[PDB]
Amino acid sequence: NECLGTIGPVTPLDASDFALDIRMPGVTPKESDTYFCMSMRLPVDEEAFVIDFKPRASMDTVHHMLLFGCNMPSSTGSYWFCDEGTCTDKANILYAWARNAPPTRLPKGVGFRVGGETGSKYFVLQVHYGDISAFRDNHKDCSGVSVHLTRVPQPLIAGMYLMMSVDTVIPPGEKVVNADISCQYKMYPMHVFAYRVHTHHLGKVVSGYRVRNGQWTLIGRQNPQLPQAFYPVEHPVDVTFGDILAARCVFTGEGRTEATHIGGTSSDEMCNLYIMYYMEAKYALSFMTCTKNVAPDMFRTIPAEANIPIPV
Repeated sequence: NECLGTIGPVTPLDASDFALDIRMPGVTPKESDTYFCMSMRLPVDEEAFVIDFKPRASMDTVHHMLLFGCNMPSSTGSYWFCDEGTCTDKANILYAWARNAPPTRLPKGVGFRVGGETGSKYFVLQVHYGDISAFRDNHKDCSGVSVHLTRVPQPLIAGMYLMMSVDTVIPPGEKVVNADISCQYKMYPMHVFAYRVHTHHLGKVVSGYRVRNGQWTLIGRQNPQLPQAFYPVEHPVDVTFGDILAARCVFTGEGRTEATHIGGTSSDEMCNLYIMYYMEAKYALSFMTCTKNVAPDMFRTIPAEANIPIPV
């Protein structure tokens, strides 16, 4: 309503569905590269399924938008700067939009489970504004995302497998440092349909693989300095009990003056790989994580592909 929109925060869509319009409350970025966050509580207490998204991004300023599910947003204000945090509990990523990135429309019969016993009670929207022009000091923006929710159970439930490196340091000036992550998979099958990579400025490339009986199958690989949206996996990759998930983040220590710790508690660097999957609903869970390298020896046999740069 802060930009004269008539659409309420909740619109029923027929018997069992509703749309949630999650939009900035008329914010004003005053400096380039500004991340704003806001929260939106789920109007239902029982479980519901997020089945579609529609981005409502302003023409020019907005570069990137992320949507998370969590139970405790970092603030109770109408908005906040995301540098304060997104959620104080675990922020579960559900959606990314980057201008000019490939979209990732959820496959048919797939939804994220929210609400209920296990599910997230809030969405948190992050909106990244890039360079802003002079003379926009009193402009109000209501960028965001509309979310389609249904109470109809979906046969396939979407989730996120988060791979993160926390054991590796980049010594200053070392041209190439690899951070390797690996975990055994021990659940019912997941089918990986998209992925997103995240590092700070020293990242060169991030790759994730499923390894089964010694064979490596690419899930995805990208340069983390490109827009951190979800890139679609052209052919979804099935990951099953007894497979290993393996990732390698390639970094540089060039230009650095001190050691740079990857995944440190006061970061400086990170390597995160977000693997968006679906699972058959009655066996599904909504998130899984790997924060170690259980099979470091395996990375001697890694495909040469994983070391090839994906420039600029």
